[PDB]
Amino acid sequence: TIPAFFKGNAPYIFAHRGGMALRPEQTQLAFDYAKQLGVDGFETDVRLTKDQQLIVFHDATVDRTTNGSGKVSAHTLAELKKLDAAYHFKDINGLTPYRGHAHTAILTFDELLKQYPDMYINVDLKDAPESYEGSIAPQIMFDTIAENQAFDRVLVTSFYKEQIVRFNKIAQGSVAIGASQQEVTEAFLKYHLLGGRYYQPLAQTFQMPTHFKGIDLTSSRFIKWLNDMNIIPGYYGVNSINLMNDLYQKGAHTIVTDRPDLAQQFKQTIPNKLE
Ligand SMILES: O=P([O-])(O)O
Repeated sequence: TIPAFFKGNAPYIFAHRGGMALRPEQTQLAFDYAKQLGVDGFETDVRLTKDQQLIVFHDATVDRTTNGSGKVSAHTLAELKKLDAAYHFKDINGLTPYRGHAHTAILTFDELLKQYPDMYINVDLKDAPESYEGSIAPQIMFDTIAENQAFDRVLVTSFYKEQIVRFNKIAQGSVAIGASQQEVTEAFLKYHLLGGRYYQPLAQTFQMPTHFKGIDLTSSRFIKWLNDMNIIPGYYGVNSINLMNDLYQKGAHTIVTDRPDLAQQFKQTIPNKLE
């Protein structure tokens, strides 16, 4: 029943929002470029529309990344799809080279699964649990995963523990889920109480920053401790090849990078038999 999400012996490299540093975030121009650059999958976010259809989108409003205005929850999928999701992407020249071009449109989570059936999906449920969109999003998320037979290649996480709570009750543990911050805090507590005898019963991915308020979280003993706790350690914001090799040798299993170009370089270093 447990999903075999992690296969092989090489850590998965994810492009942050499809590789937002090089191409407009959440657009096909980004997913195509990152996939060409040799990434293992896409880190992404989902928002629910008025049609109750999940779209690949980060902000609650389309103002930052499109030519439109307003919340995604107030727009239809048809209205959202007339917008240019590359309208505000600027290169270092100051130009917007992808404004008005093809493949600059918003995508639904359904079309993302059908179009890239070989990529791993690390998806974030963004809508708050208190909201109306957040109540029905976990179910719609599972239905989309279920309709595309992608139980073993999608990782559903959230900043809110309750969204992971509500997705996991529907998914029956048939889809890998991210670890909440409260669950890790109470994992450390049951460790000190029960000694090293404790481990988490179900493996969950805990994605971390490489640094937080001056505190380095790349300690080899911390990564080893998490693995001994049966907590799968991962890191986002990894934008150098030496840090990628460092986390790979310490035991991290997921890497989210804004720079998908380094993924191809990382893969050349590792052997093909590990995959
Ligand atoms: O997609 P992120 O920016 O919420 O990690």
